[PDB]
Amino acid sequence: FVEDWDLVQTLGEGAYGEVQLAVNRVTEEAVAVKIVNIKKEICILKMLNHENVIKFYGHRREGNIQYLFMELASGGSLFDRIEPDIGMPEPDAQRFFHQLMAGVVYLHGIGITHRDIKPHNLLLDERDNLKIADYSLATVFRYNNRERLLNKMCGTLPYVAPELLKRREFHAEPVDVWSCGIVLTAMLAGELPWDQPSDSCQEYSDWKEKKTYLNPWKKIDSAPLALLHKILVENPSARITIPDIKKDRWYNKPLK
Ligand SMILES: Cn1c(NCc2ccccc2F)c(C#N)c2c(N)ncnc21
Repeated sequence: FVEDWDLVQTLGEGAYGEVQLAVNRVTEEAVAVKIVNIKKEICILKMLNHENVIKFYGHRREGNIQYLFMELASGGSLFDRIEPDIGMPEPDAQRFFHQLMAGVVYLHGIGITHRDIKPHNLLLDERDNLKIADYSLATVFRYNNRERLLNKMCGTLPYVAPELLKRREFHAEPVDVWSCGIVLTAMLAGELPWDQPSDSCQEYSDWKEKKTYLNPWKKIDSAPLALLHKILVENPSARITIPDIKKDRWYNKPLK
């Protein structure tokens, strides 16, 4: 197989391309290889250098098929650690949310929006450290210290922020904060609050009308629910920013 590496087993079968575990036969060094505006993805990946972000190793073409060498995460995905209808222990949820925020802070710091944060894209290494993966929807929202608004609609409807359904153009960062809130709900409740944040979705209307006696909100302790109250605000300008999330009571609660 490709140069020094053997493509042993498949780990992803998506609409982009597939992801294989590449064990080098020499050193035994094991990595992840993805097989295939992919020029766009590559140079975003070369930018990435943070412990809560999938490290890029390098690219290789073979006529028709491109090969992306990235840090392996042998722990699978966060999705796999969420029990349906239950979620996970609140302390594990807090640790993952800490690592997730660190990751999103980094990306935003280098002027990058991921645009498709959800548990399927949050992989774990062997010591259960979270890594933000899949920069195939990722784009630059800040360059030479000037922000550009987004207008491409993308991501996954249950994770997606309301402004993306309604506004012609919108700020990148509140969109990623929003989806982080949906991920936090899923970790604490083991279900997603709504199919879409649209005025035509009952469960979303129920949330705007603060009916937290309904699921999934009633499975969630008052401390994190208060943070979810600040994160899932429909007006992107009133929605909490990451610096202010970092000051939240539950974010700063000791748990084991
Ligand atoms: C299982 N697995 C991946 N799945 C691909 C994938 C799944 C979902 C969304 C996007 C996407 F690309 C990886 C990747 N990237 C991956 C990895 N880097 N290290 C270990 N295991 C991995």
